[PDB]
Amino acid sequence: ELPRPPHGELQYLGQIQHILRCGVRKDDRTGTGTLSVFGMQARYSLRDEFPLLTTKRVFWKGVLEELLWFIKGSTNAKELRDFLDSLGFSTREEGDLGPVYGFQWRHFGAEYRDMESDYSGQGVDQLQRVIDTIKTNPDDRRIIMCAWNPRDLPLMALPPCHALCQFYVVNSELSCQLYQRSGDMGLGVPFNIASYALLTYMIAHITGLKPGDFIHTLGDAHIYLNHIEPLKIQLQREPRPFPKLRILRKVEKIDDFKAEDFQIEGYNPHPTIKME
Amino acid sequence: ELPRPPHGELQYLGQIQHILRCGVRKDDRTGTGTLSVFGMQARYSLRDEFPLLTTKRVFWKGVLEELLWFIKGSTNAKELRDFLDSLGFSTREEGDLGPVYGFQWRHFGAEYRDMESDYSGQGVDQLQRVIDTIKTNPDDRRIIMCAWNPRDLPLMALPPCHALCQFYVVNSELSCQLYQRSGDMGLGVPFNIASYALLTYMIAHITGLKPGDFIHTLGDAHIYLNHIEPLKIQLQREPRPFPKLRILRKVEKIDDFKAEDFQIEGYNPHPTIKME
Repeated sequence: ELPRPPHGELQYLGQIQHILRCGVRKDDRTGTGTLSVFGMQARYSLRDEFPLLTTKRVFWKGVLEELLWFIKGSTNAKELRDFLDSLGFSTREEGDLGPVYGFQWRHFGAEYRDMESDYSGQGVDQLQRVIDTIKTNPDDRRIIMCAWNPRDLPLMALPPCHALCQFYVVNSELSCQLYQRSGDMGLGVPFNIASYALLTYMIAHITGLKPGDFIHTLGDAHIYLNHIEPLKIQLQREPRPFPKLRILRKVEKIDDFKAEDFQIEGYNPHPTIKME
Repeated sequence: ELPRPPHGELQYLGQIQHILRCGVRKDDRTGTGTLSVFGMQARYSLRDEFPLLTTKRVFWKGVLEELLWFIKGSTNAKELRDFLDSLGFSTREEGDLGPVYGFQWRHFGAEYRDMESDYSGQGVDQLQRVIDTIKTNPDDRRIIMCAWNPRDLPLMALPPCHALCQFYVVNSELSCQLYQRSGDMGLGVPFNIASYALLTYMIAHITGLKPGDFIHTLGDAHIYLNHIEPLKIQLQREPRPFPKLRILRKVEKIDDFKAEDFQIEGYNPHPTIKME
């Protein structure tokens, strides 16, 4: 879902508990019920640990592979659902998603042609722009990259982003705040926490900084009715110490990171939970 | 600065105290020193009270008059500082600010001509769009309006916003979350709290909802070195009960609110503090 001292995981569990006791019933787009709270934040340190949640096994290899696909700016689904309605027959066969996802991170606003076209120098590269500013002005308060839900792009002019990520630099540490307009607490939030924390380590590595904190803010923080019973069970589990993330080579540019450059260590989560 | 149970004010004072003890030295744009913390949030109820801070007298009449000017979409400064460098001689005489401030709330992206031109139907009206969506789909998670620092608009393509405001509706209550990329804790934050809370009441009134909560999130939350001594003094003051805000007529449209439609009641703040 990345476009579409007390243990830090206690924040997450406390937020689950708060939505369960205090959330109000509210329908999503499809008319499916949620318990919802408006406005929440949590901070997770990245210093010498990596916030892969331990109360359930998080799909780390999937976090990593989806982020690397976003970074590459891909619109080929094969390299890796109402917006599909706006695609032609021929093109959604072959896996062409149109100008969506990492296309906005790397080529925001470029005239789209096809998923095998050459978009070098076309549109705003938000990602490289973030990295260049970290290097030219670390005090900058504008070090911001947004992601859109693909469904929204042709829906209106100036469509609101889904997520905005702000970076912040001080004492040679890089920190990241991700504000998401809505957050599926059971499924999306853990995956997103790992995803933006991983991006934070990648760019700290290339800019020669140290990871600092990851802050997650959310608008409509919600639990799907279906997820209530498994989440109640996850709450009674005790967090284990966060693992470490180790980058195994010196890497010079963002586009040069490969999935096997990363190693997670000392990850001992509780068993997987399947959320509908 | 709107484009450019325990008392809720305790949040604010606690945030001041945290920056004082835990903030790190960081320079702003001009090379002026701050104490800074990355990532902060506070919630203020709007139910039957209005969060005009009481530990110092807040300039309420100024909050009100600036918001009404933004709402009108004005670029005439007379109707009410590095970006001034990009203005011609003739035009910054007569008070023409160019396509800046409420121009983005009411005519985002319209080709600018002059501050007395007629922009009806030109560009995206973010404000009316927020109100129309509250009325057509209250569950919408996309009820978002952004504001830009005028300095940033011609600085780059796709310039990051300064503030994003998200609205949220449930049980016929309207709530608002304002995320600002940087927040001047001494001067801007109190004024902004009152400003977005006032906007929240105005739109709740026109959409027939009730005000709910106002949530303030900030990126780089900072105290100017100069403000440290007066803020230390403000901290030792005890908050008085928040006042009420009373709207004195039934008003049908956003553009129809006049400054004398509002009355603040039972406001008994501590004395004014002048922050440099």
